[PDB]
Amino acid sequence: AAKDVKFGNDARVKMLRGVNVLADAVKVTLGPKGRNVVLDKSFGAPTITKDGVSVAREIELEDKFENMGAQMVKEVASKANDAAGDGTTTATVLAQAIITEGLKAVAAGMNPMDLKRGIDKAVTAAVEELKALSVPCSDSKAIAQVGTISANSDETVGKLIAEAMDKVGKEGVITVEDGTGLQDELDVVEGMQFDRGYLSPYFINKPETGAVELESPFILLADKKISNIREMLPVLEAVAKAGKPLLIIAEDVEGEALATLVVNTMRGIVKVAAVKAPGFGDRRKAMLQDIATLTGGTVISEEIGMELEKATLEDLGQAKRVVINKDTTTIIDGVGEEAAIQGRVAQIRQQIEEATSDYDREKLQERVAKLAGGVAVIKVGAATEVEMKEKKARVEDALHATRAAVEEGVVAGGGVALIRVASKLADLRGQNEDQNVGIKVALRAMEAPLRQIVLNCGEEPSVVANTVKGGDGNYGYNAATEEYGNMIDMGILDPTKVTRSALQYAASVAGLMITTECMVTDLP
Amino acid sequence: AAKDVKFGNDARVKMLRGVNVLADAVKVTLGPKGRNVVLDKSFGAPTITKDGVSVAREIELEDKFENMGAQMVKEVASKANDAAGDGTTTATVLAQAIITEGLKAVAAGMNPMDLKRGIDKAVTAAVEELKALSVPCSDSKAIAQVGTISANSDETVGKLIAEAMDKVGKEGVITVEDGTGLQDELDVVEGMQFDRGYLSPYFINKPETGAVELESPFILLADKKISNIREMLPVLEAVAKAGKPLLIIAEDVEGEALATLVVNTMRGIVKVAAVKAPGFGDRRKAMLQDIATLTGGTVISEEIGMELEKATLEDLGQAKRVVINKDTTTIIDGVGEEAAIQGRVAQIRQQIEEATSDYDREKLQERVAKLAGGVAVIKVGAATEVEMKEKKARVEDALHATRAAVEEGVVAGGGVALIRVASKLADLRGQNEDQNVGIKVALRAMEAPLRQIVLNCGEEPSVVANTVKGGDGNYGYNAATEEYGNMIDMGILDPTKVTRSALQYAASVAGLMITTECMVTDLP
Amino acid sequence: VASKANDAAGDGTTTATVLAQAIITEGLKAVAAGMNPMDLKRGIDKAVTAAVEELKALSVPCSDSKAIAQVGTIS
Ligand SMILES: [Mg+2]
Repeated sequence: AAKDVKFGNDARVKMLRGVNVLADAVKVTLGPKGRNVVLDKSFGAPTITKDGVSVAREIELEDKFENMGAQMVKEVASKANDAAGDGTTTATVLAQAIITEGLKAVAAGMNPMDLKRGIDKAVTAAVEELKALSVPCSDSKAIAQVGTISANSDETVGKLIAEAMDKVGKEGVITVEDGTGLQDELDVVEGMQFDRGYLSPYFINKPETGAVELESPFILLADKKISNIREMLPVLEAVAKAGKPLLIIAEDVEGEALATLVVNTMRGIVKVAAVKAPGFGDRRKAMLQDIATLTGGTVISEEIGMELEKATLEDLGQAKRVVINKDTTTIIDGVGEEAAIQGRVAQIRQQIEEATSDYDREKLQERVAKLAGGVAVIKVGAATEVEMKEKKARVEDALHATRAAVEEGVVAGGGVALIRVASKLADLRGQNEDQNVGIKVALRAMEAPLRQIVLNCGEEPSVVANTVKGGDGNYGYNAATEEYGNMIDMGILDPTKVTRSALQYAASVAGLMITTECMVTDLP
Repeated sequence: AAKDVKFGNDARVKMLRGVNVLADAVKVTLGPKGRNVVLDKSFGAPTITKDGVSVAREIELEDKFENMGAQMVKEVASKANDAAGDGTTTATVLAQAIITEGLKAVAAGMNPMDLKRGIDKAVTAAVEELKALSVPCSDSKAIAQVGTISANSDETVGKLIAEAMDKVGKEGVITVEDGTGLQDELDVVEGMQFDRGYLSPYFINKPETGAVELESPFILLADKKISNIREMLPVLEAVAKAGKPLLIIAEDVEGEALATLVVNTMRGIVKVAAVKAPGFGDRRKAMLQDIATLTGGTVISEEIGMELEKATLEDLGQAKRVVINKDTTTIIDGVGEEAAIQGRVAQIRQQIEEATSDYDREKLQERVAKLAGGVAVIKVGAATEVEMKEKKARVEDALHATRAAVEEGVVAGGGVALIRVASKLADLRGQNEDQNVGIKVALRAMEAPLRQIVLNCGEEPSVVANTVKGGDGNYGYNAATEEYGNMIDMGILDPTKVTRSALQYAASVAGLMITTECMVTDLP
Repeated sequence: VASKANDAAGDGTTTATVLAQAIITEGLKAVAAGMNPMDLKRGIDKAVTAAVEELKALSVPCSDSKAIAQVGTIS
């Protein structure tokens, strides 16, 4: 495939327009008072939305190059969200702010390598400044606090989170299920979560979480790499007959059998999903065994002479729910009995005594943890189906901002934190006057979100900006009610993780771009 | 297929552009401080990379001719790497440097044949000069030295290499496996390596090494040419049932059966690979027998009346790993027992007594060597999967540079070594004043890499160049820390093989080009 | 610049041009940095009024036939 190669300036101009269209389509929705974007949808009526994550998802441009530009910002802003639970839009809005101004500089004939330096200093400095502005959130009170604000003034959501953390810890795995009454419920239950993701996006059955949700599934616990669907066909037949879904947790599932199970849930003949097993090498076989004990399944280890051709249902583990992500598997309520699960903890307990190294220690206690520690399920209750799966939605939003708040604290939510940290480090210098420009581009990028919220509301940016700058700490403008005040007091706050991630991620791609000299792609 | 034929000048101009596009995309990534190239990728988000080998790989132009240009420089720069472990990009960067200048000469009306003569002298001269600048790397200290530098200041990698060479010799076959603990391990084990490569690139299962890696495979040791897949079908059925991969080491595998096994691992029905047997004629049958003894396999020689239709598993040899390249097969930990393996060495031992010729001698001791000498496996340990398969990667990088340093020593890494040898032979003359231009073009080419690193860093080339030239030995400029010093002491070195290969290979293709008169290709 | 340079000393017109391309290049780059051009100008002039004094200080009279030949020659 013959490529099209663009250089230096051309490449960057293309890149820049690419980035603007993403940003101009996505930024108009930022405030509590955003504007609508209309997103056409093949059959039927268009979609009107104010949700930048949805607008972004749709953005792909004709011009390759221009497109690469937009895809690159999308990429990085989505990781912001990946690591924080929010900021996707903010990240984009900021990414445009640096990229615009940094990229004009380079084009004016200033030094790229310095501009990046400058930006990266300004970011470094403001991330610190944020740590300073940041107020911790640690106690049950504070937890329910950020929870309730994050779930929109609903004090019951704040409570349920507070309560869950209170039961399985600020680590403990907490999930949400659809509720069965009008009552909320909180139950702790045998289960576990481990850091491995689906092996193919096509497993997803609920595209709004971009996640796979299997109900009452059997669990295959194979200790080997699964290559051929041949080995499978006795087990997938027993499973199809029990009319239940199935989770494969094997060393891996490769090409053939993978693309097979993929097209097997595409037409919906048997709903299935597979994920790699937790950990590697020596501590894998132990860890797989743990999930066995948890779900009362039999581990099929080729190192004792058992094929998957010799496996009936009786071998498969079983849990009342499982939910997989891009990068997480979480098994909820495992049927494996407490006679066993406790016995195993008693085994592992002892292995800690016969530990002679520290790395051999933590690794055994992360195992005792996952297993005896459990999974806390919140059932969201409500009056109507609509309410319910709306409330269920905000409960996951809050849980997200809270997990986040715990880790790094909260700050002024209206853009305000960024506006603030910027007016503090308005002496900053570098050595090159090129590095200064870099610092200033970065600094003035930091007002972008506030300026944007204001704008979207149809008030004046410059004026609200200038008055937010004039104050201190968490004084800000609350665009929803048009009052100035203490943004935190007035219930407008961002987790510290999320404002920072946003900024870091925006700065990363901007630097990347200010230092791109060449762009390869296919022929129109 | 009607062709498009271009002559002398046209030809060369097309070639020139062709090579520039390759070089200008590729060269911006050269320093420790390179710039990014964005490489679009069909579905999903683009790839940002600083890695010249990746950028090169993608370069293909629309204008055939122009494309031919770029393809020729890629060809040759990749062989540099083939023979040294590095320089792919440098070779390209120097390639452009000569081609540009020499090609201007021809066009100005000077004599091609002389310009090539000149360049080739300048190279010849500097290759020598390089041998002089070269500091040997021979003792265990020096080995760990270049290893640690080459694995990025990690003293433990230096050690492990130093230790392997120390057990199986600076020749001895040394491989790397994924580690199973947090601990690195070094084991010597019955095994062997021989100079034959995969019979089809489609066997590759790990495209980043461009290599085939089979786990616990059975080994077919056939002494004949395998043409028909008919002869195979009993053995491939026994193998498919034991759910293990299979290595064919026969005289050859041809057309039919080859394109068969190829499309048989394409859809992943049975993972298989085949490679020609080591050596030819009389000493082949002996050498094949050695691998039999090593893996406890049975050799299927048609000269005793045994078909592949009469071969069950019990005939196939077996080893714990095998890894094949473009041009190497290496068999790790063969199950063939020490009762046999030692016995075979005692047999071959005696054959050396009944040697009456010298060529009949070395050929028997290369056989005693491969067999009793064994294969040294490094297992790379680490904390997390990511770390591990990153550490594993650097261990193979260093192993490469070290093997290379051993053979020809190390020199100033920064571009420096070339900058130096060039300022030494700045009297050089030829006979034509044409050849003089040849020598100059060549010499001034030699600054290219240093100038480029500096330039990528966003410092001034001319100035760092001039000050490196003003020094001696390995004094140079370390672009990463902007300090002049002794490039080797400061840990910025290139194996001698690699700087030389880069130069020679760039000079070859430049000559080739400066002496091309015609260019044939298909119609647009 | 080149033309005035010339009506003034019949020489140095290229220098002149070279200097302007140079003030301009750099000066625009600074306008792109978001400096106020009106001030960029004032500083440029101050710089120059200063440089002219400096020159009159380095200047030594040329009045022997030898130096005269040297300016001729160089010109
Ligand atoms: Mg003059």
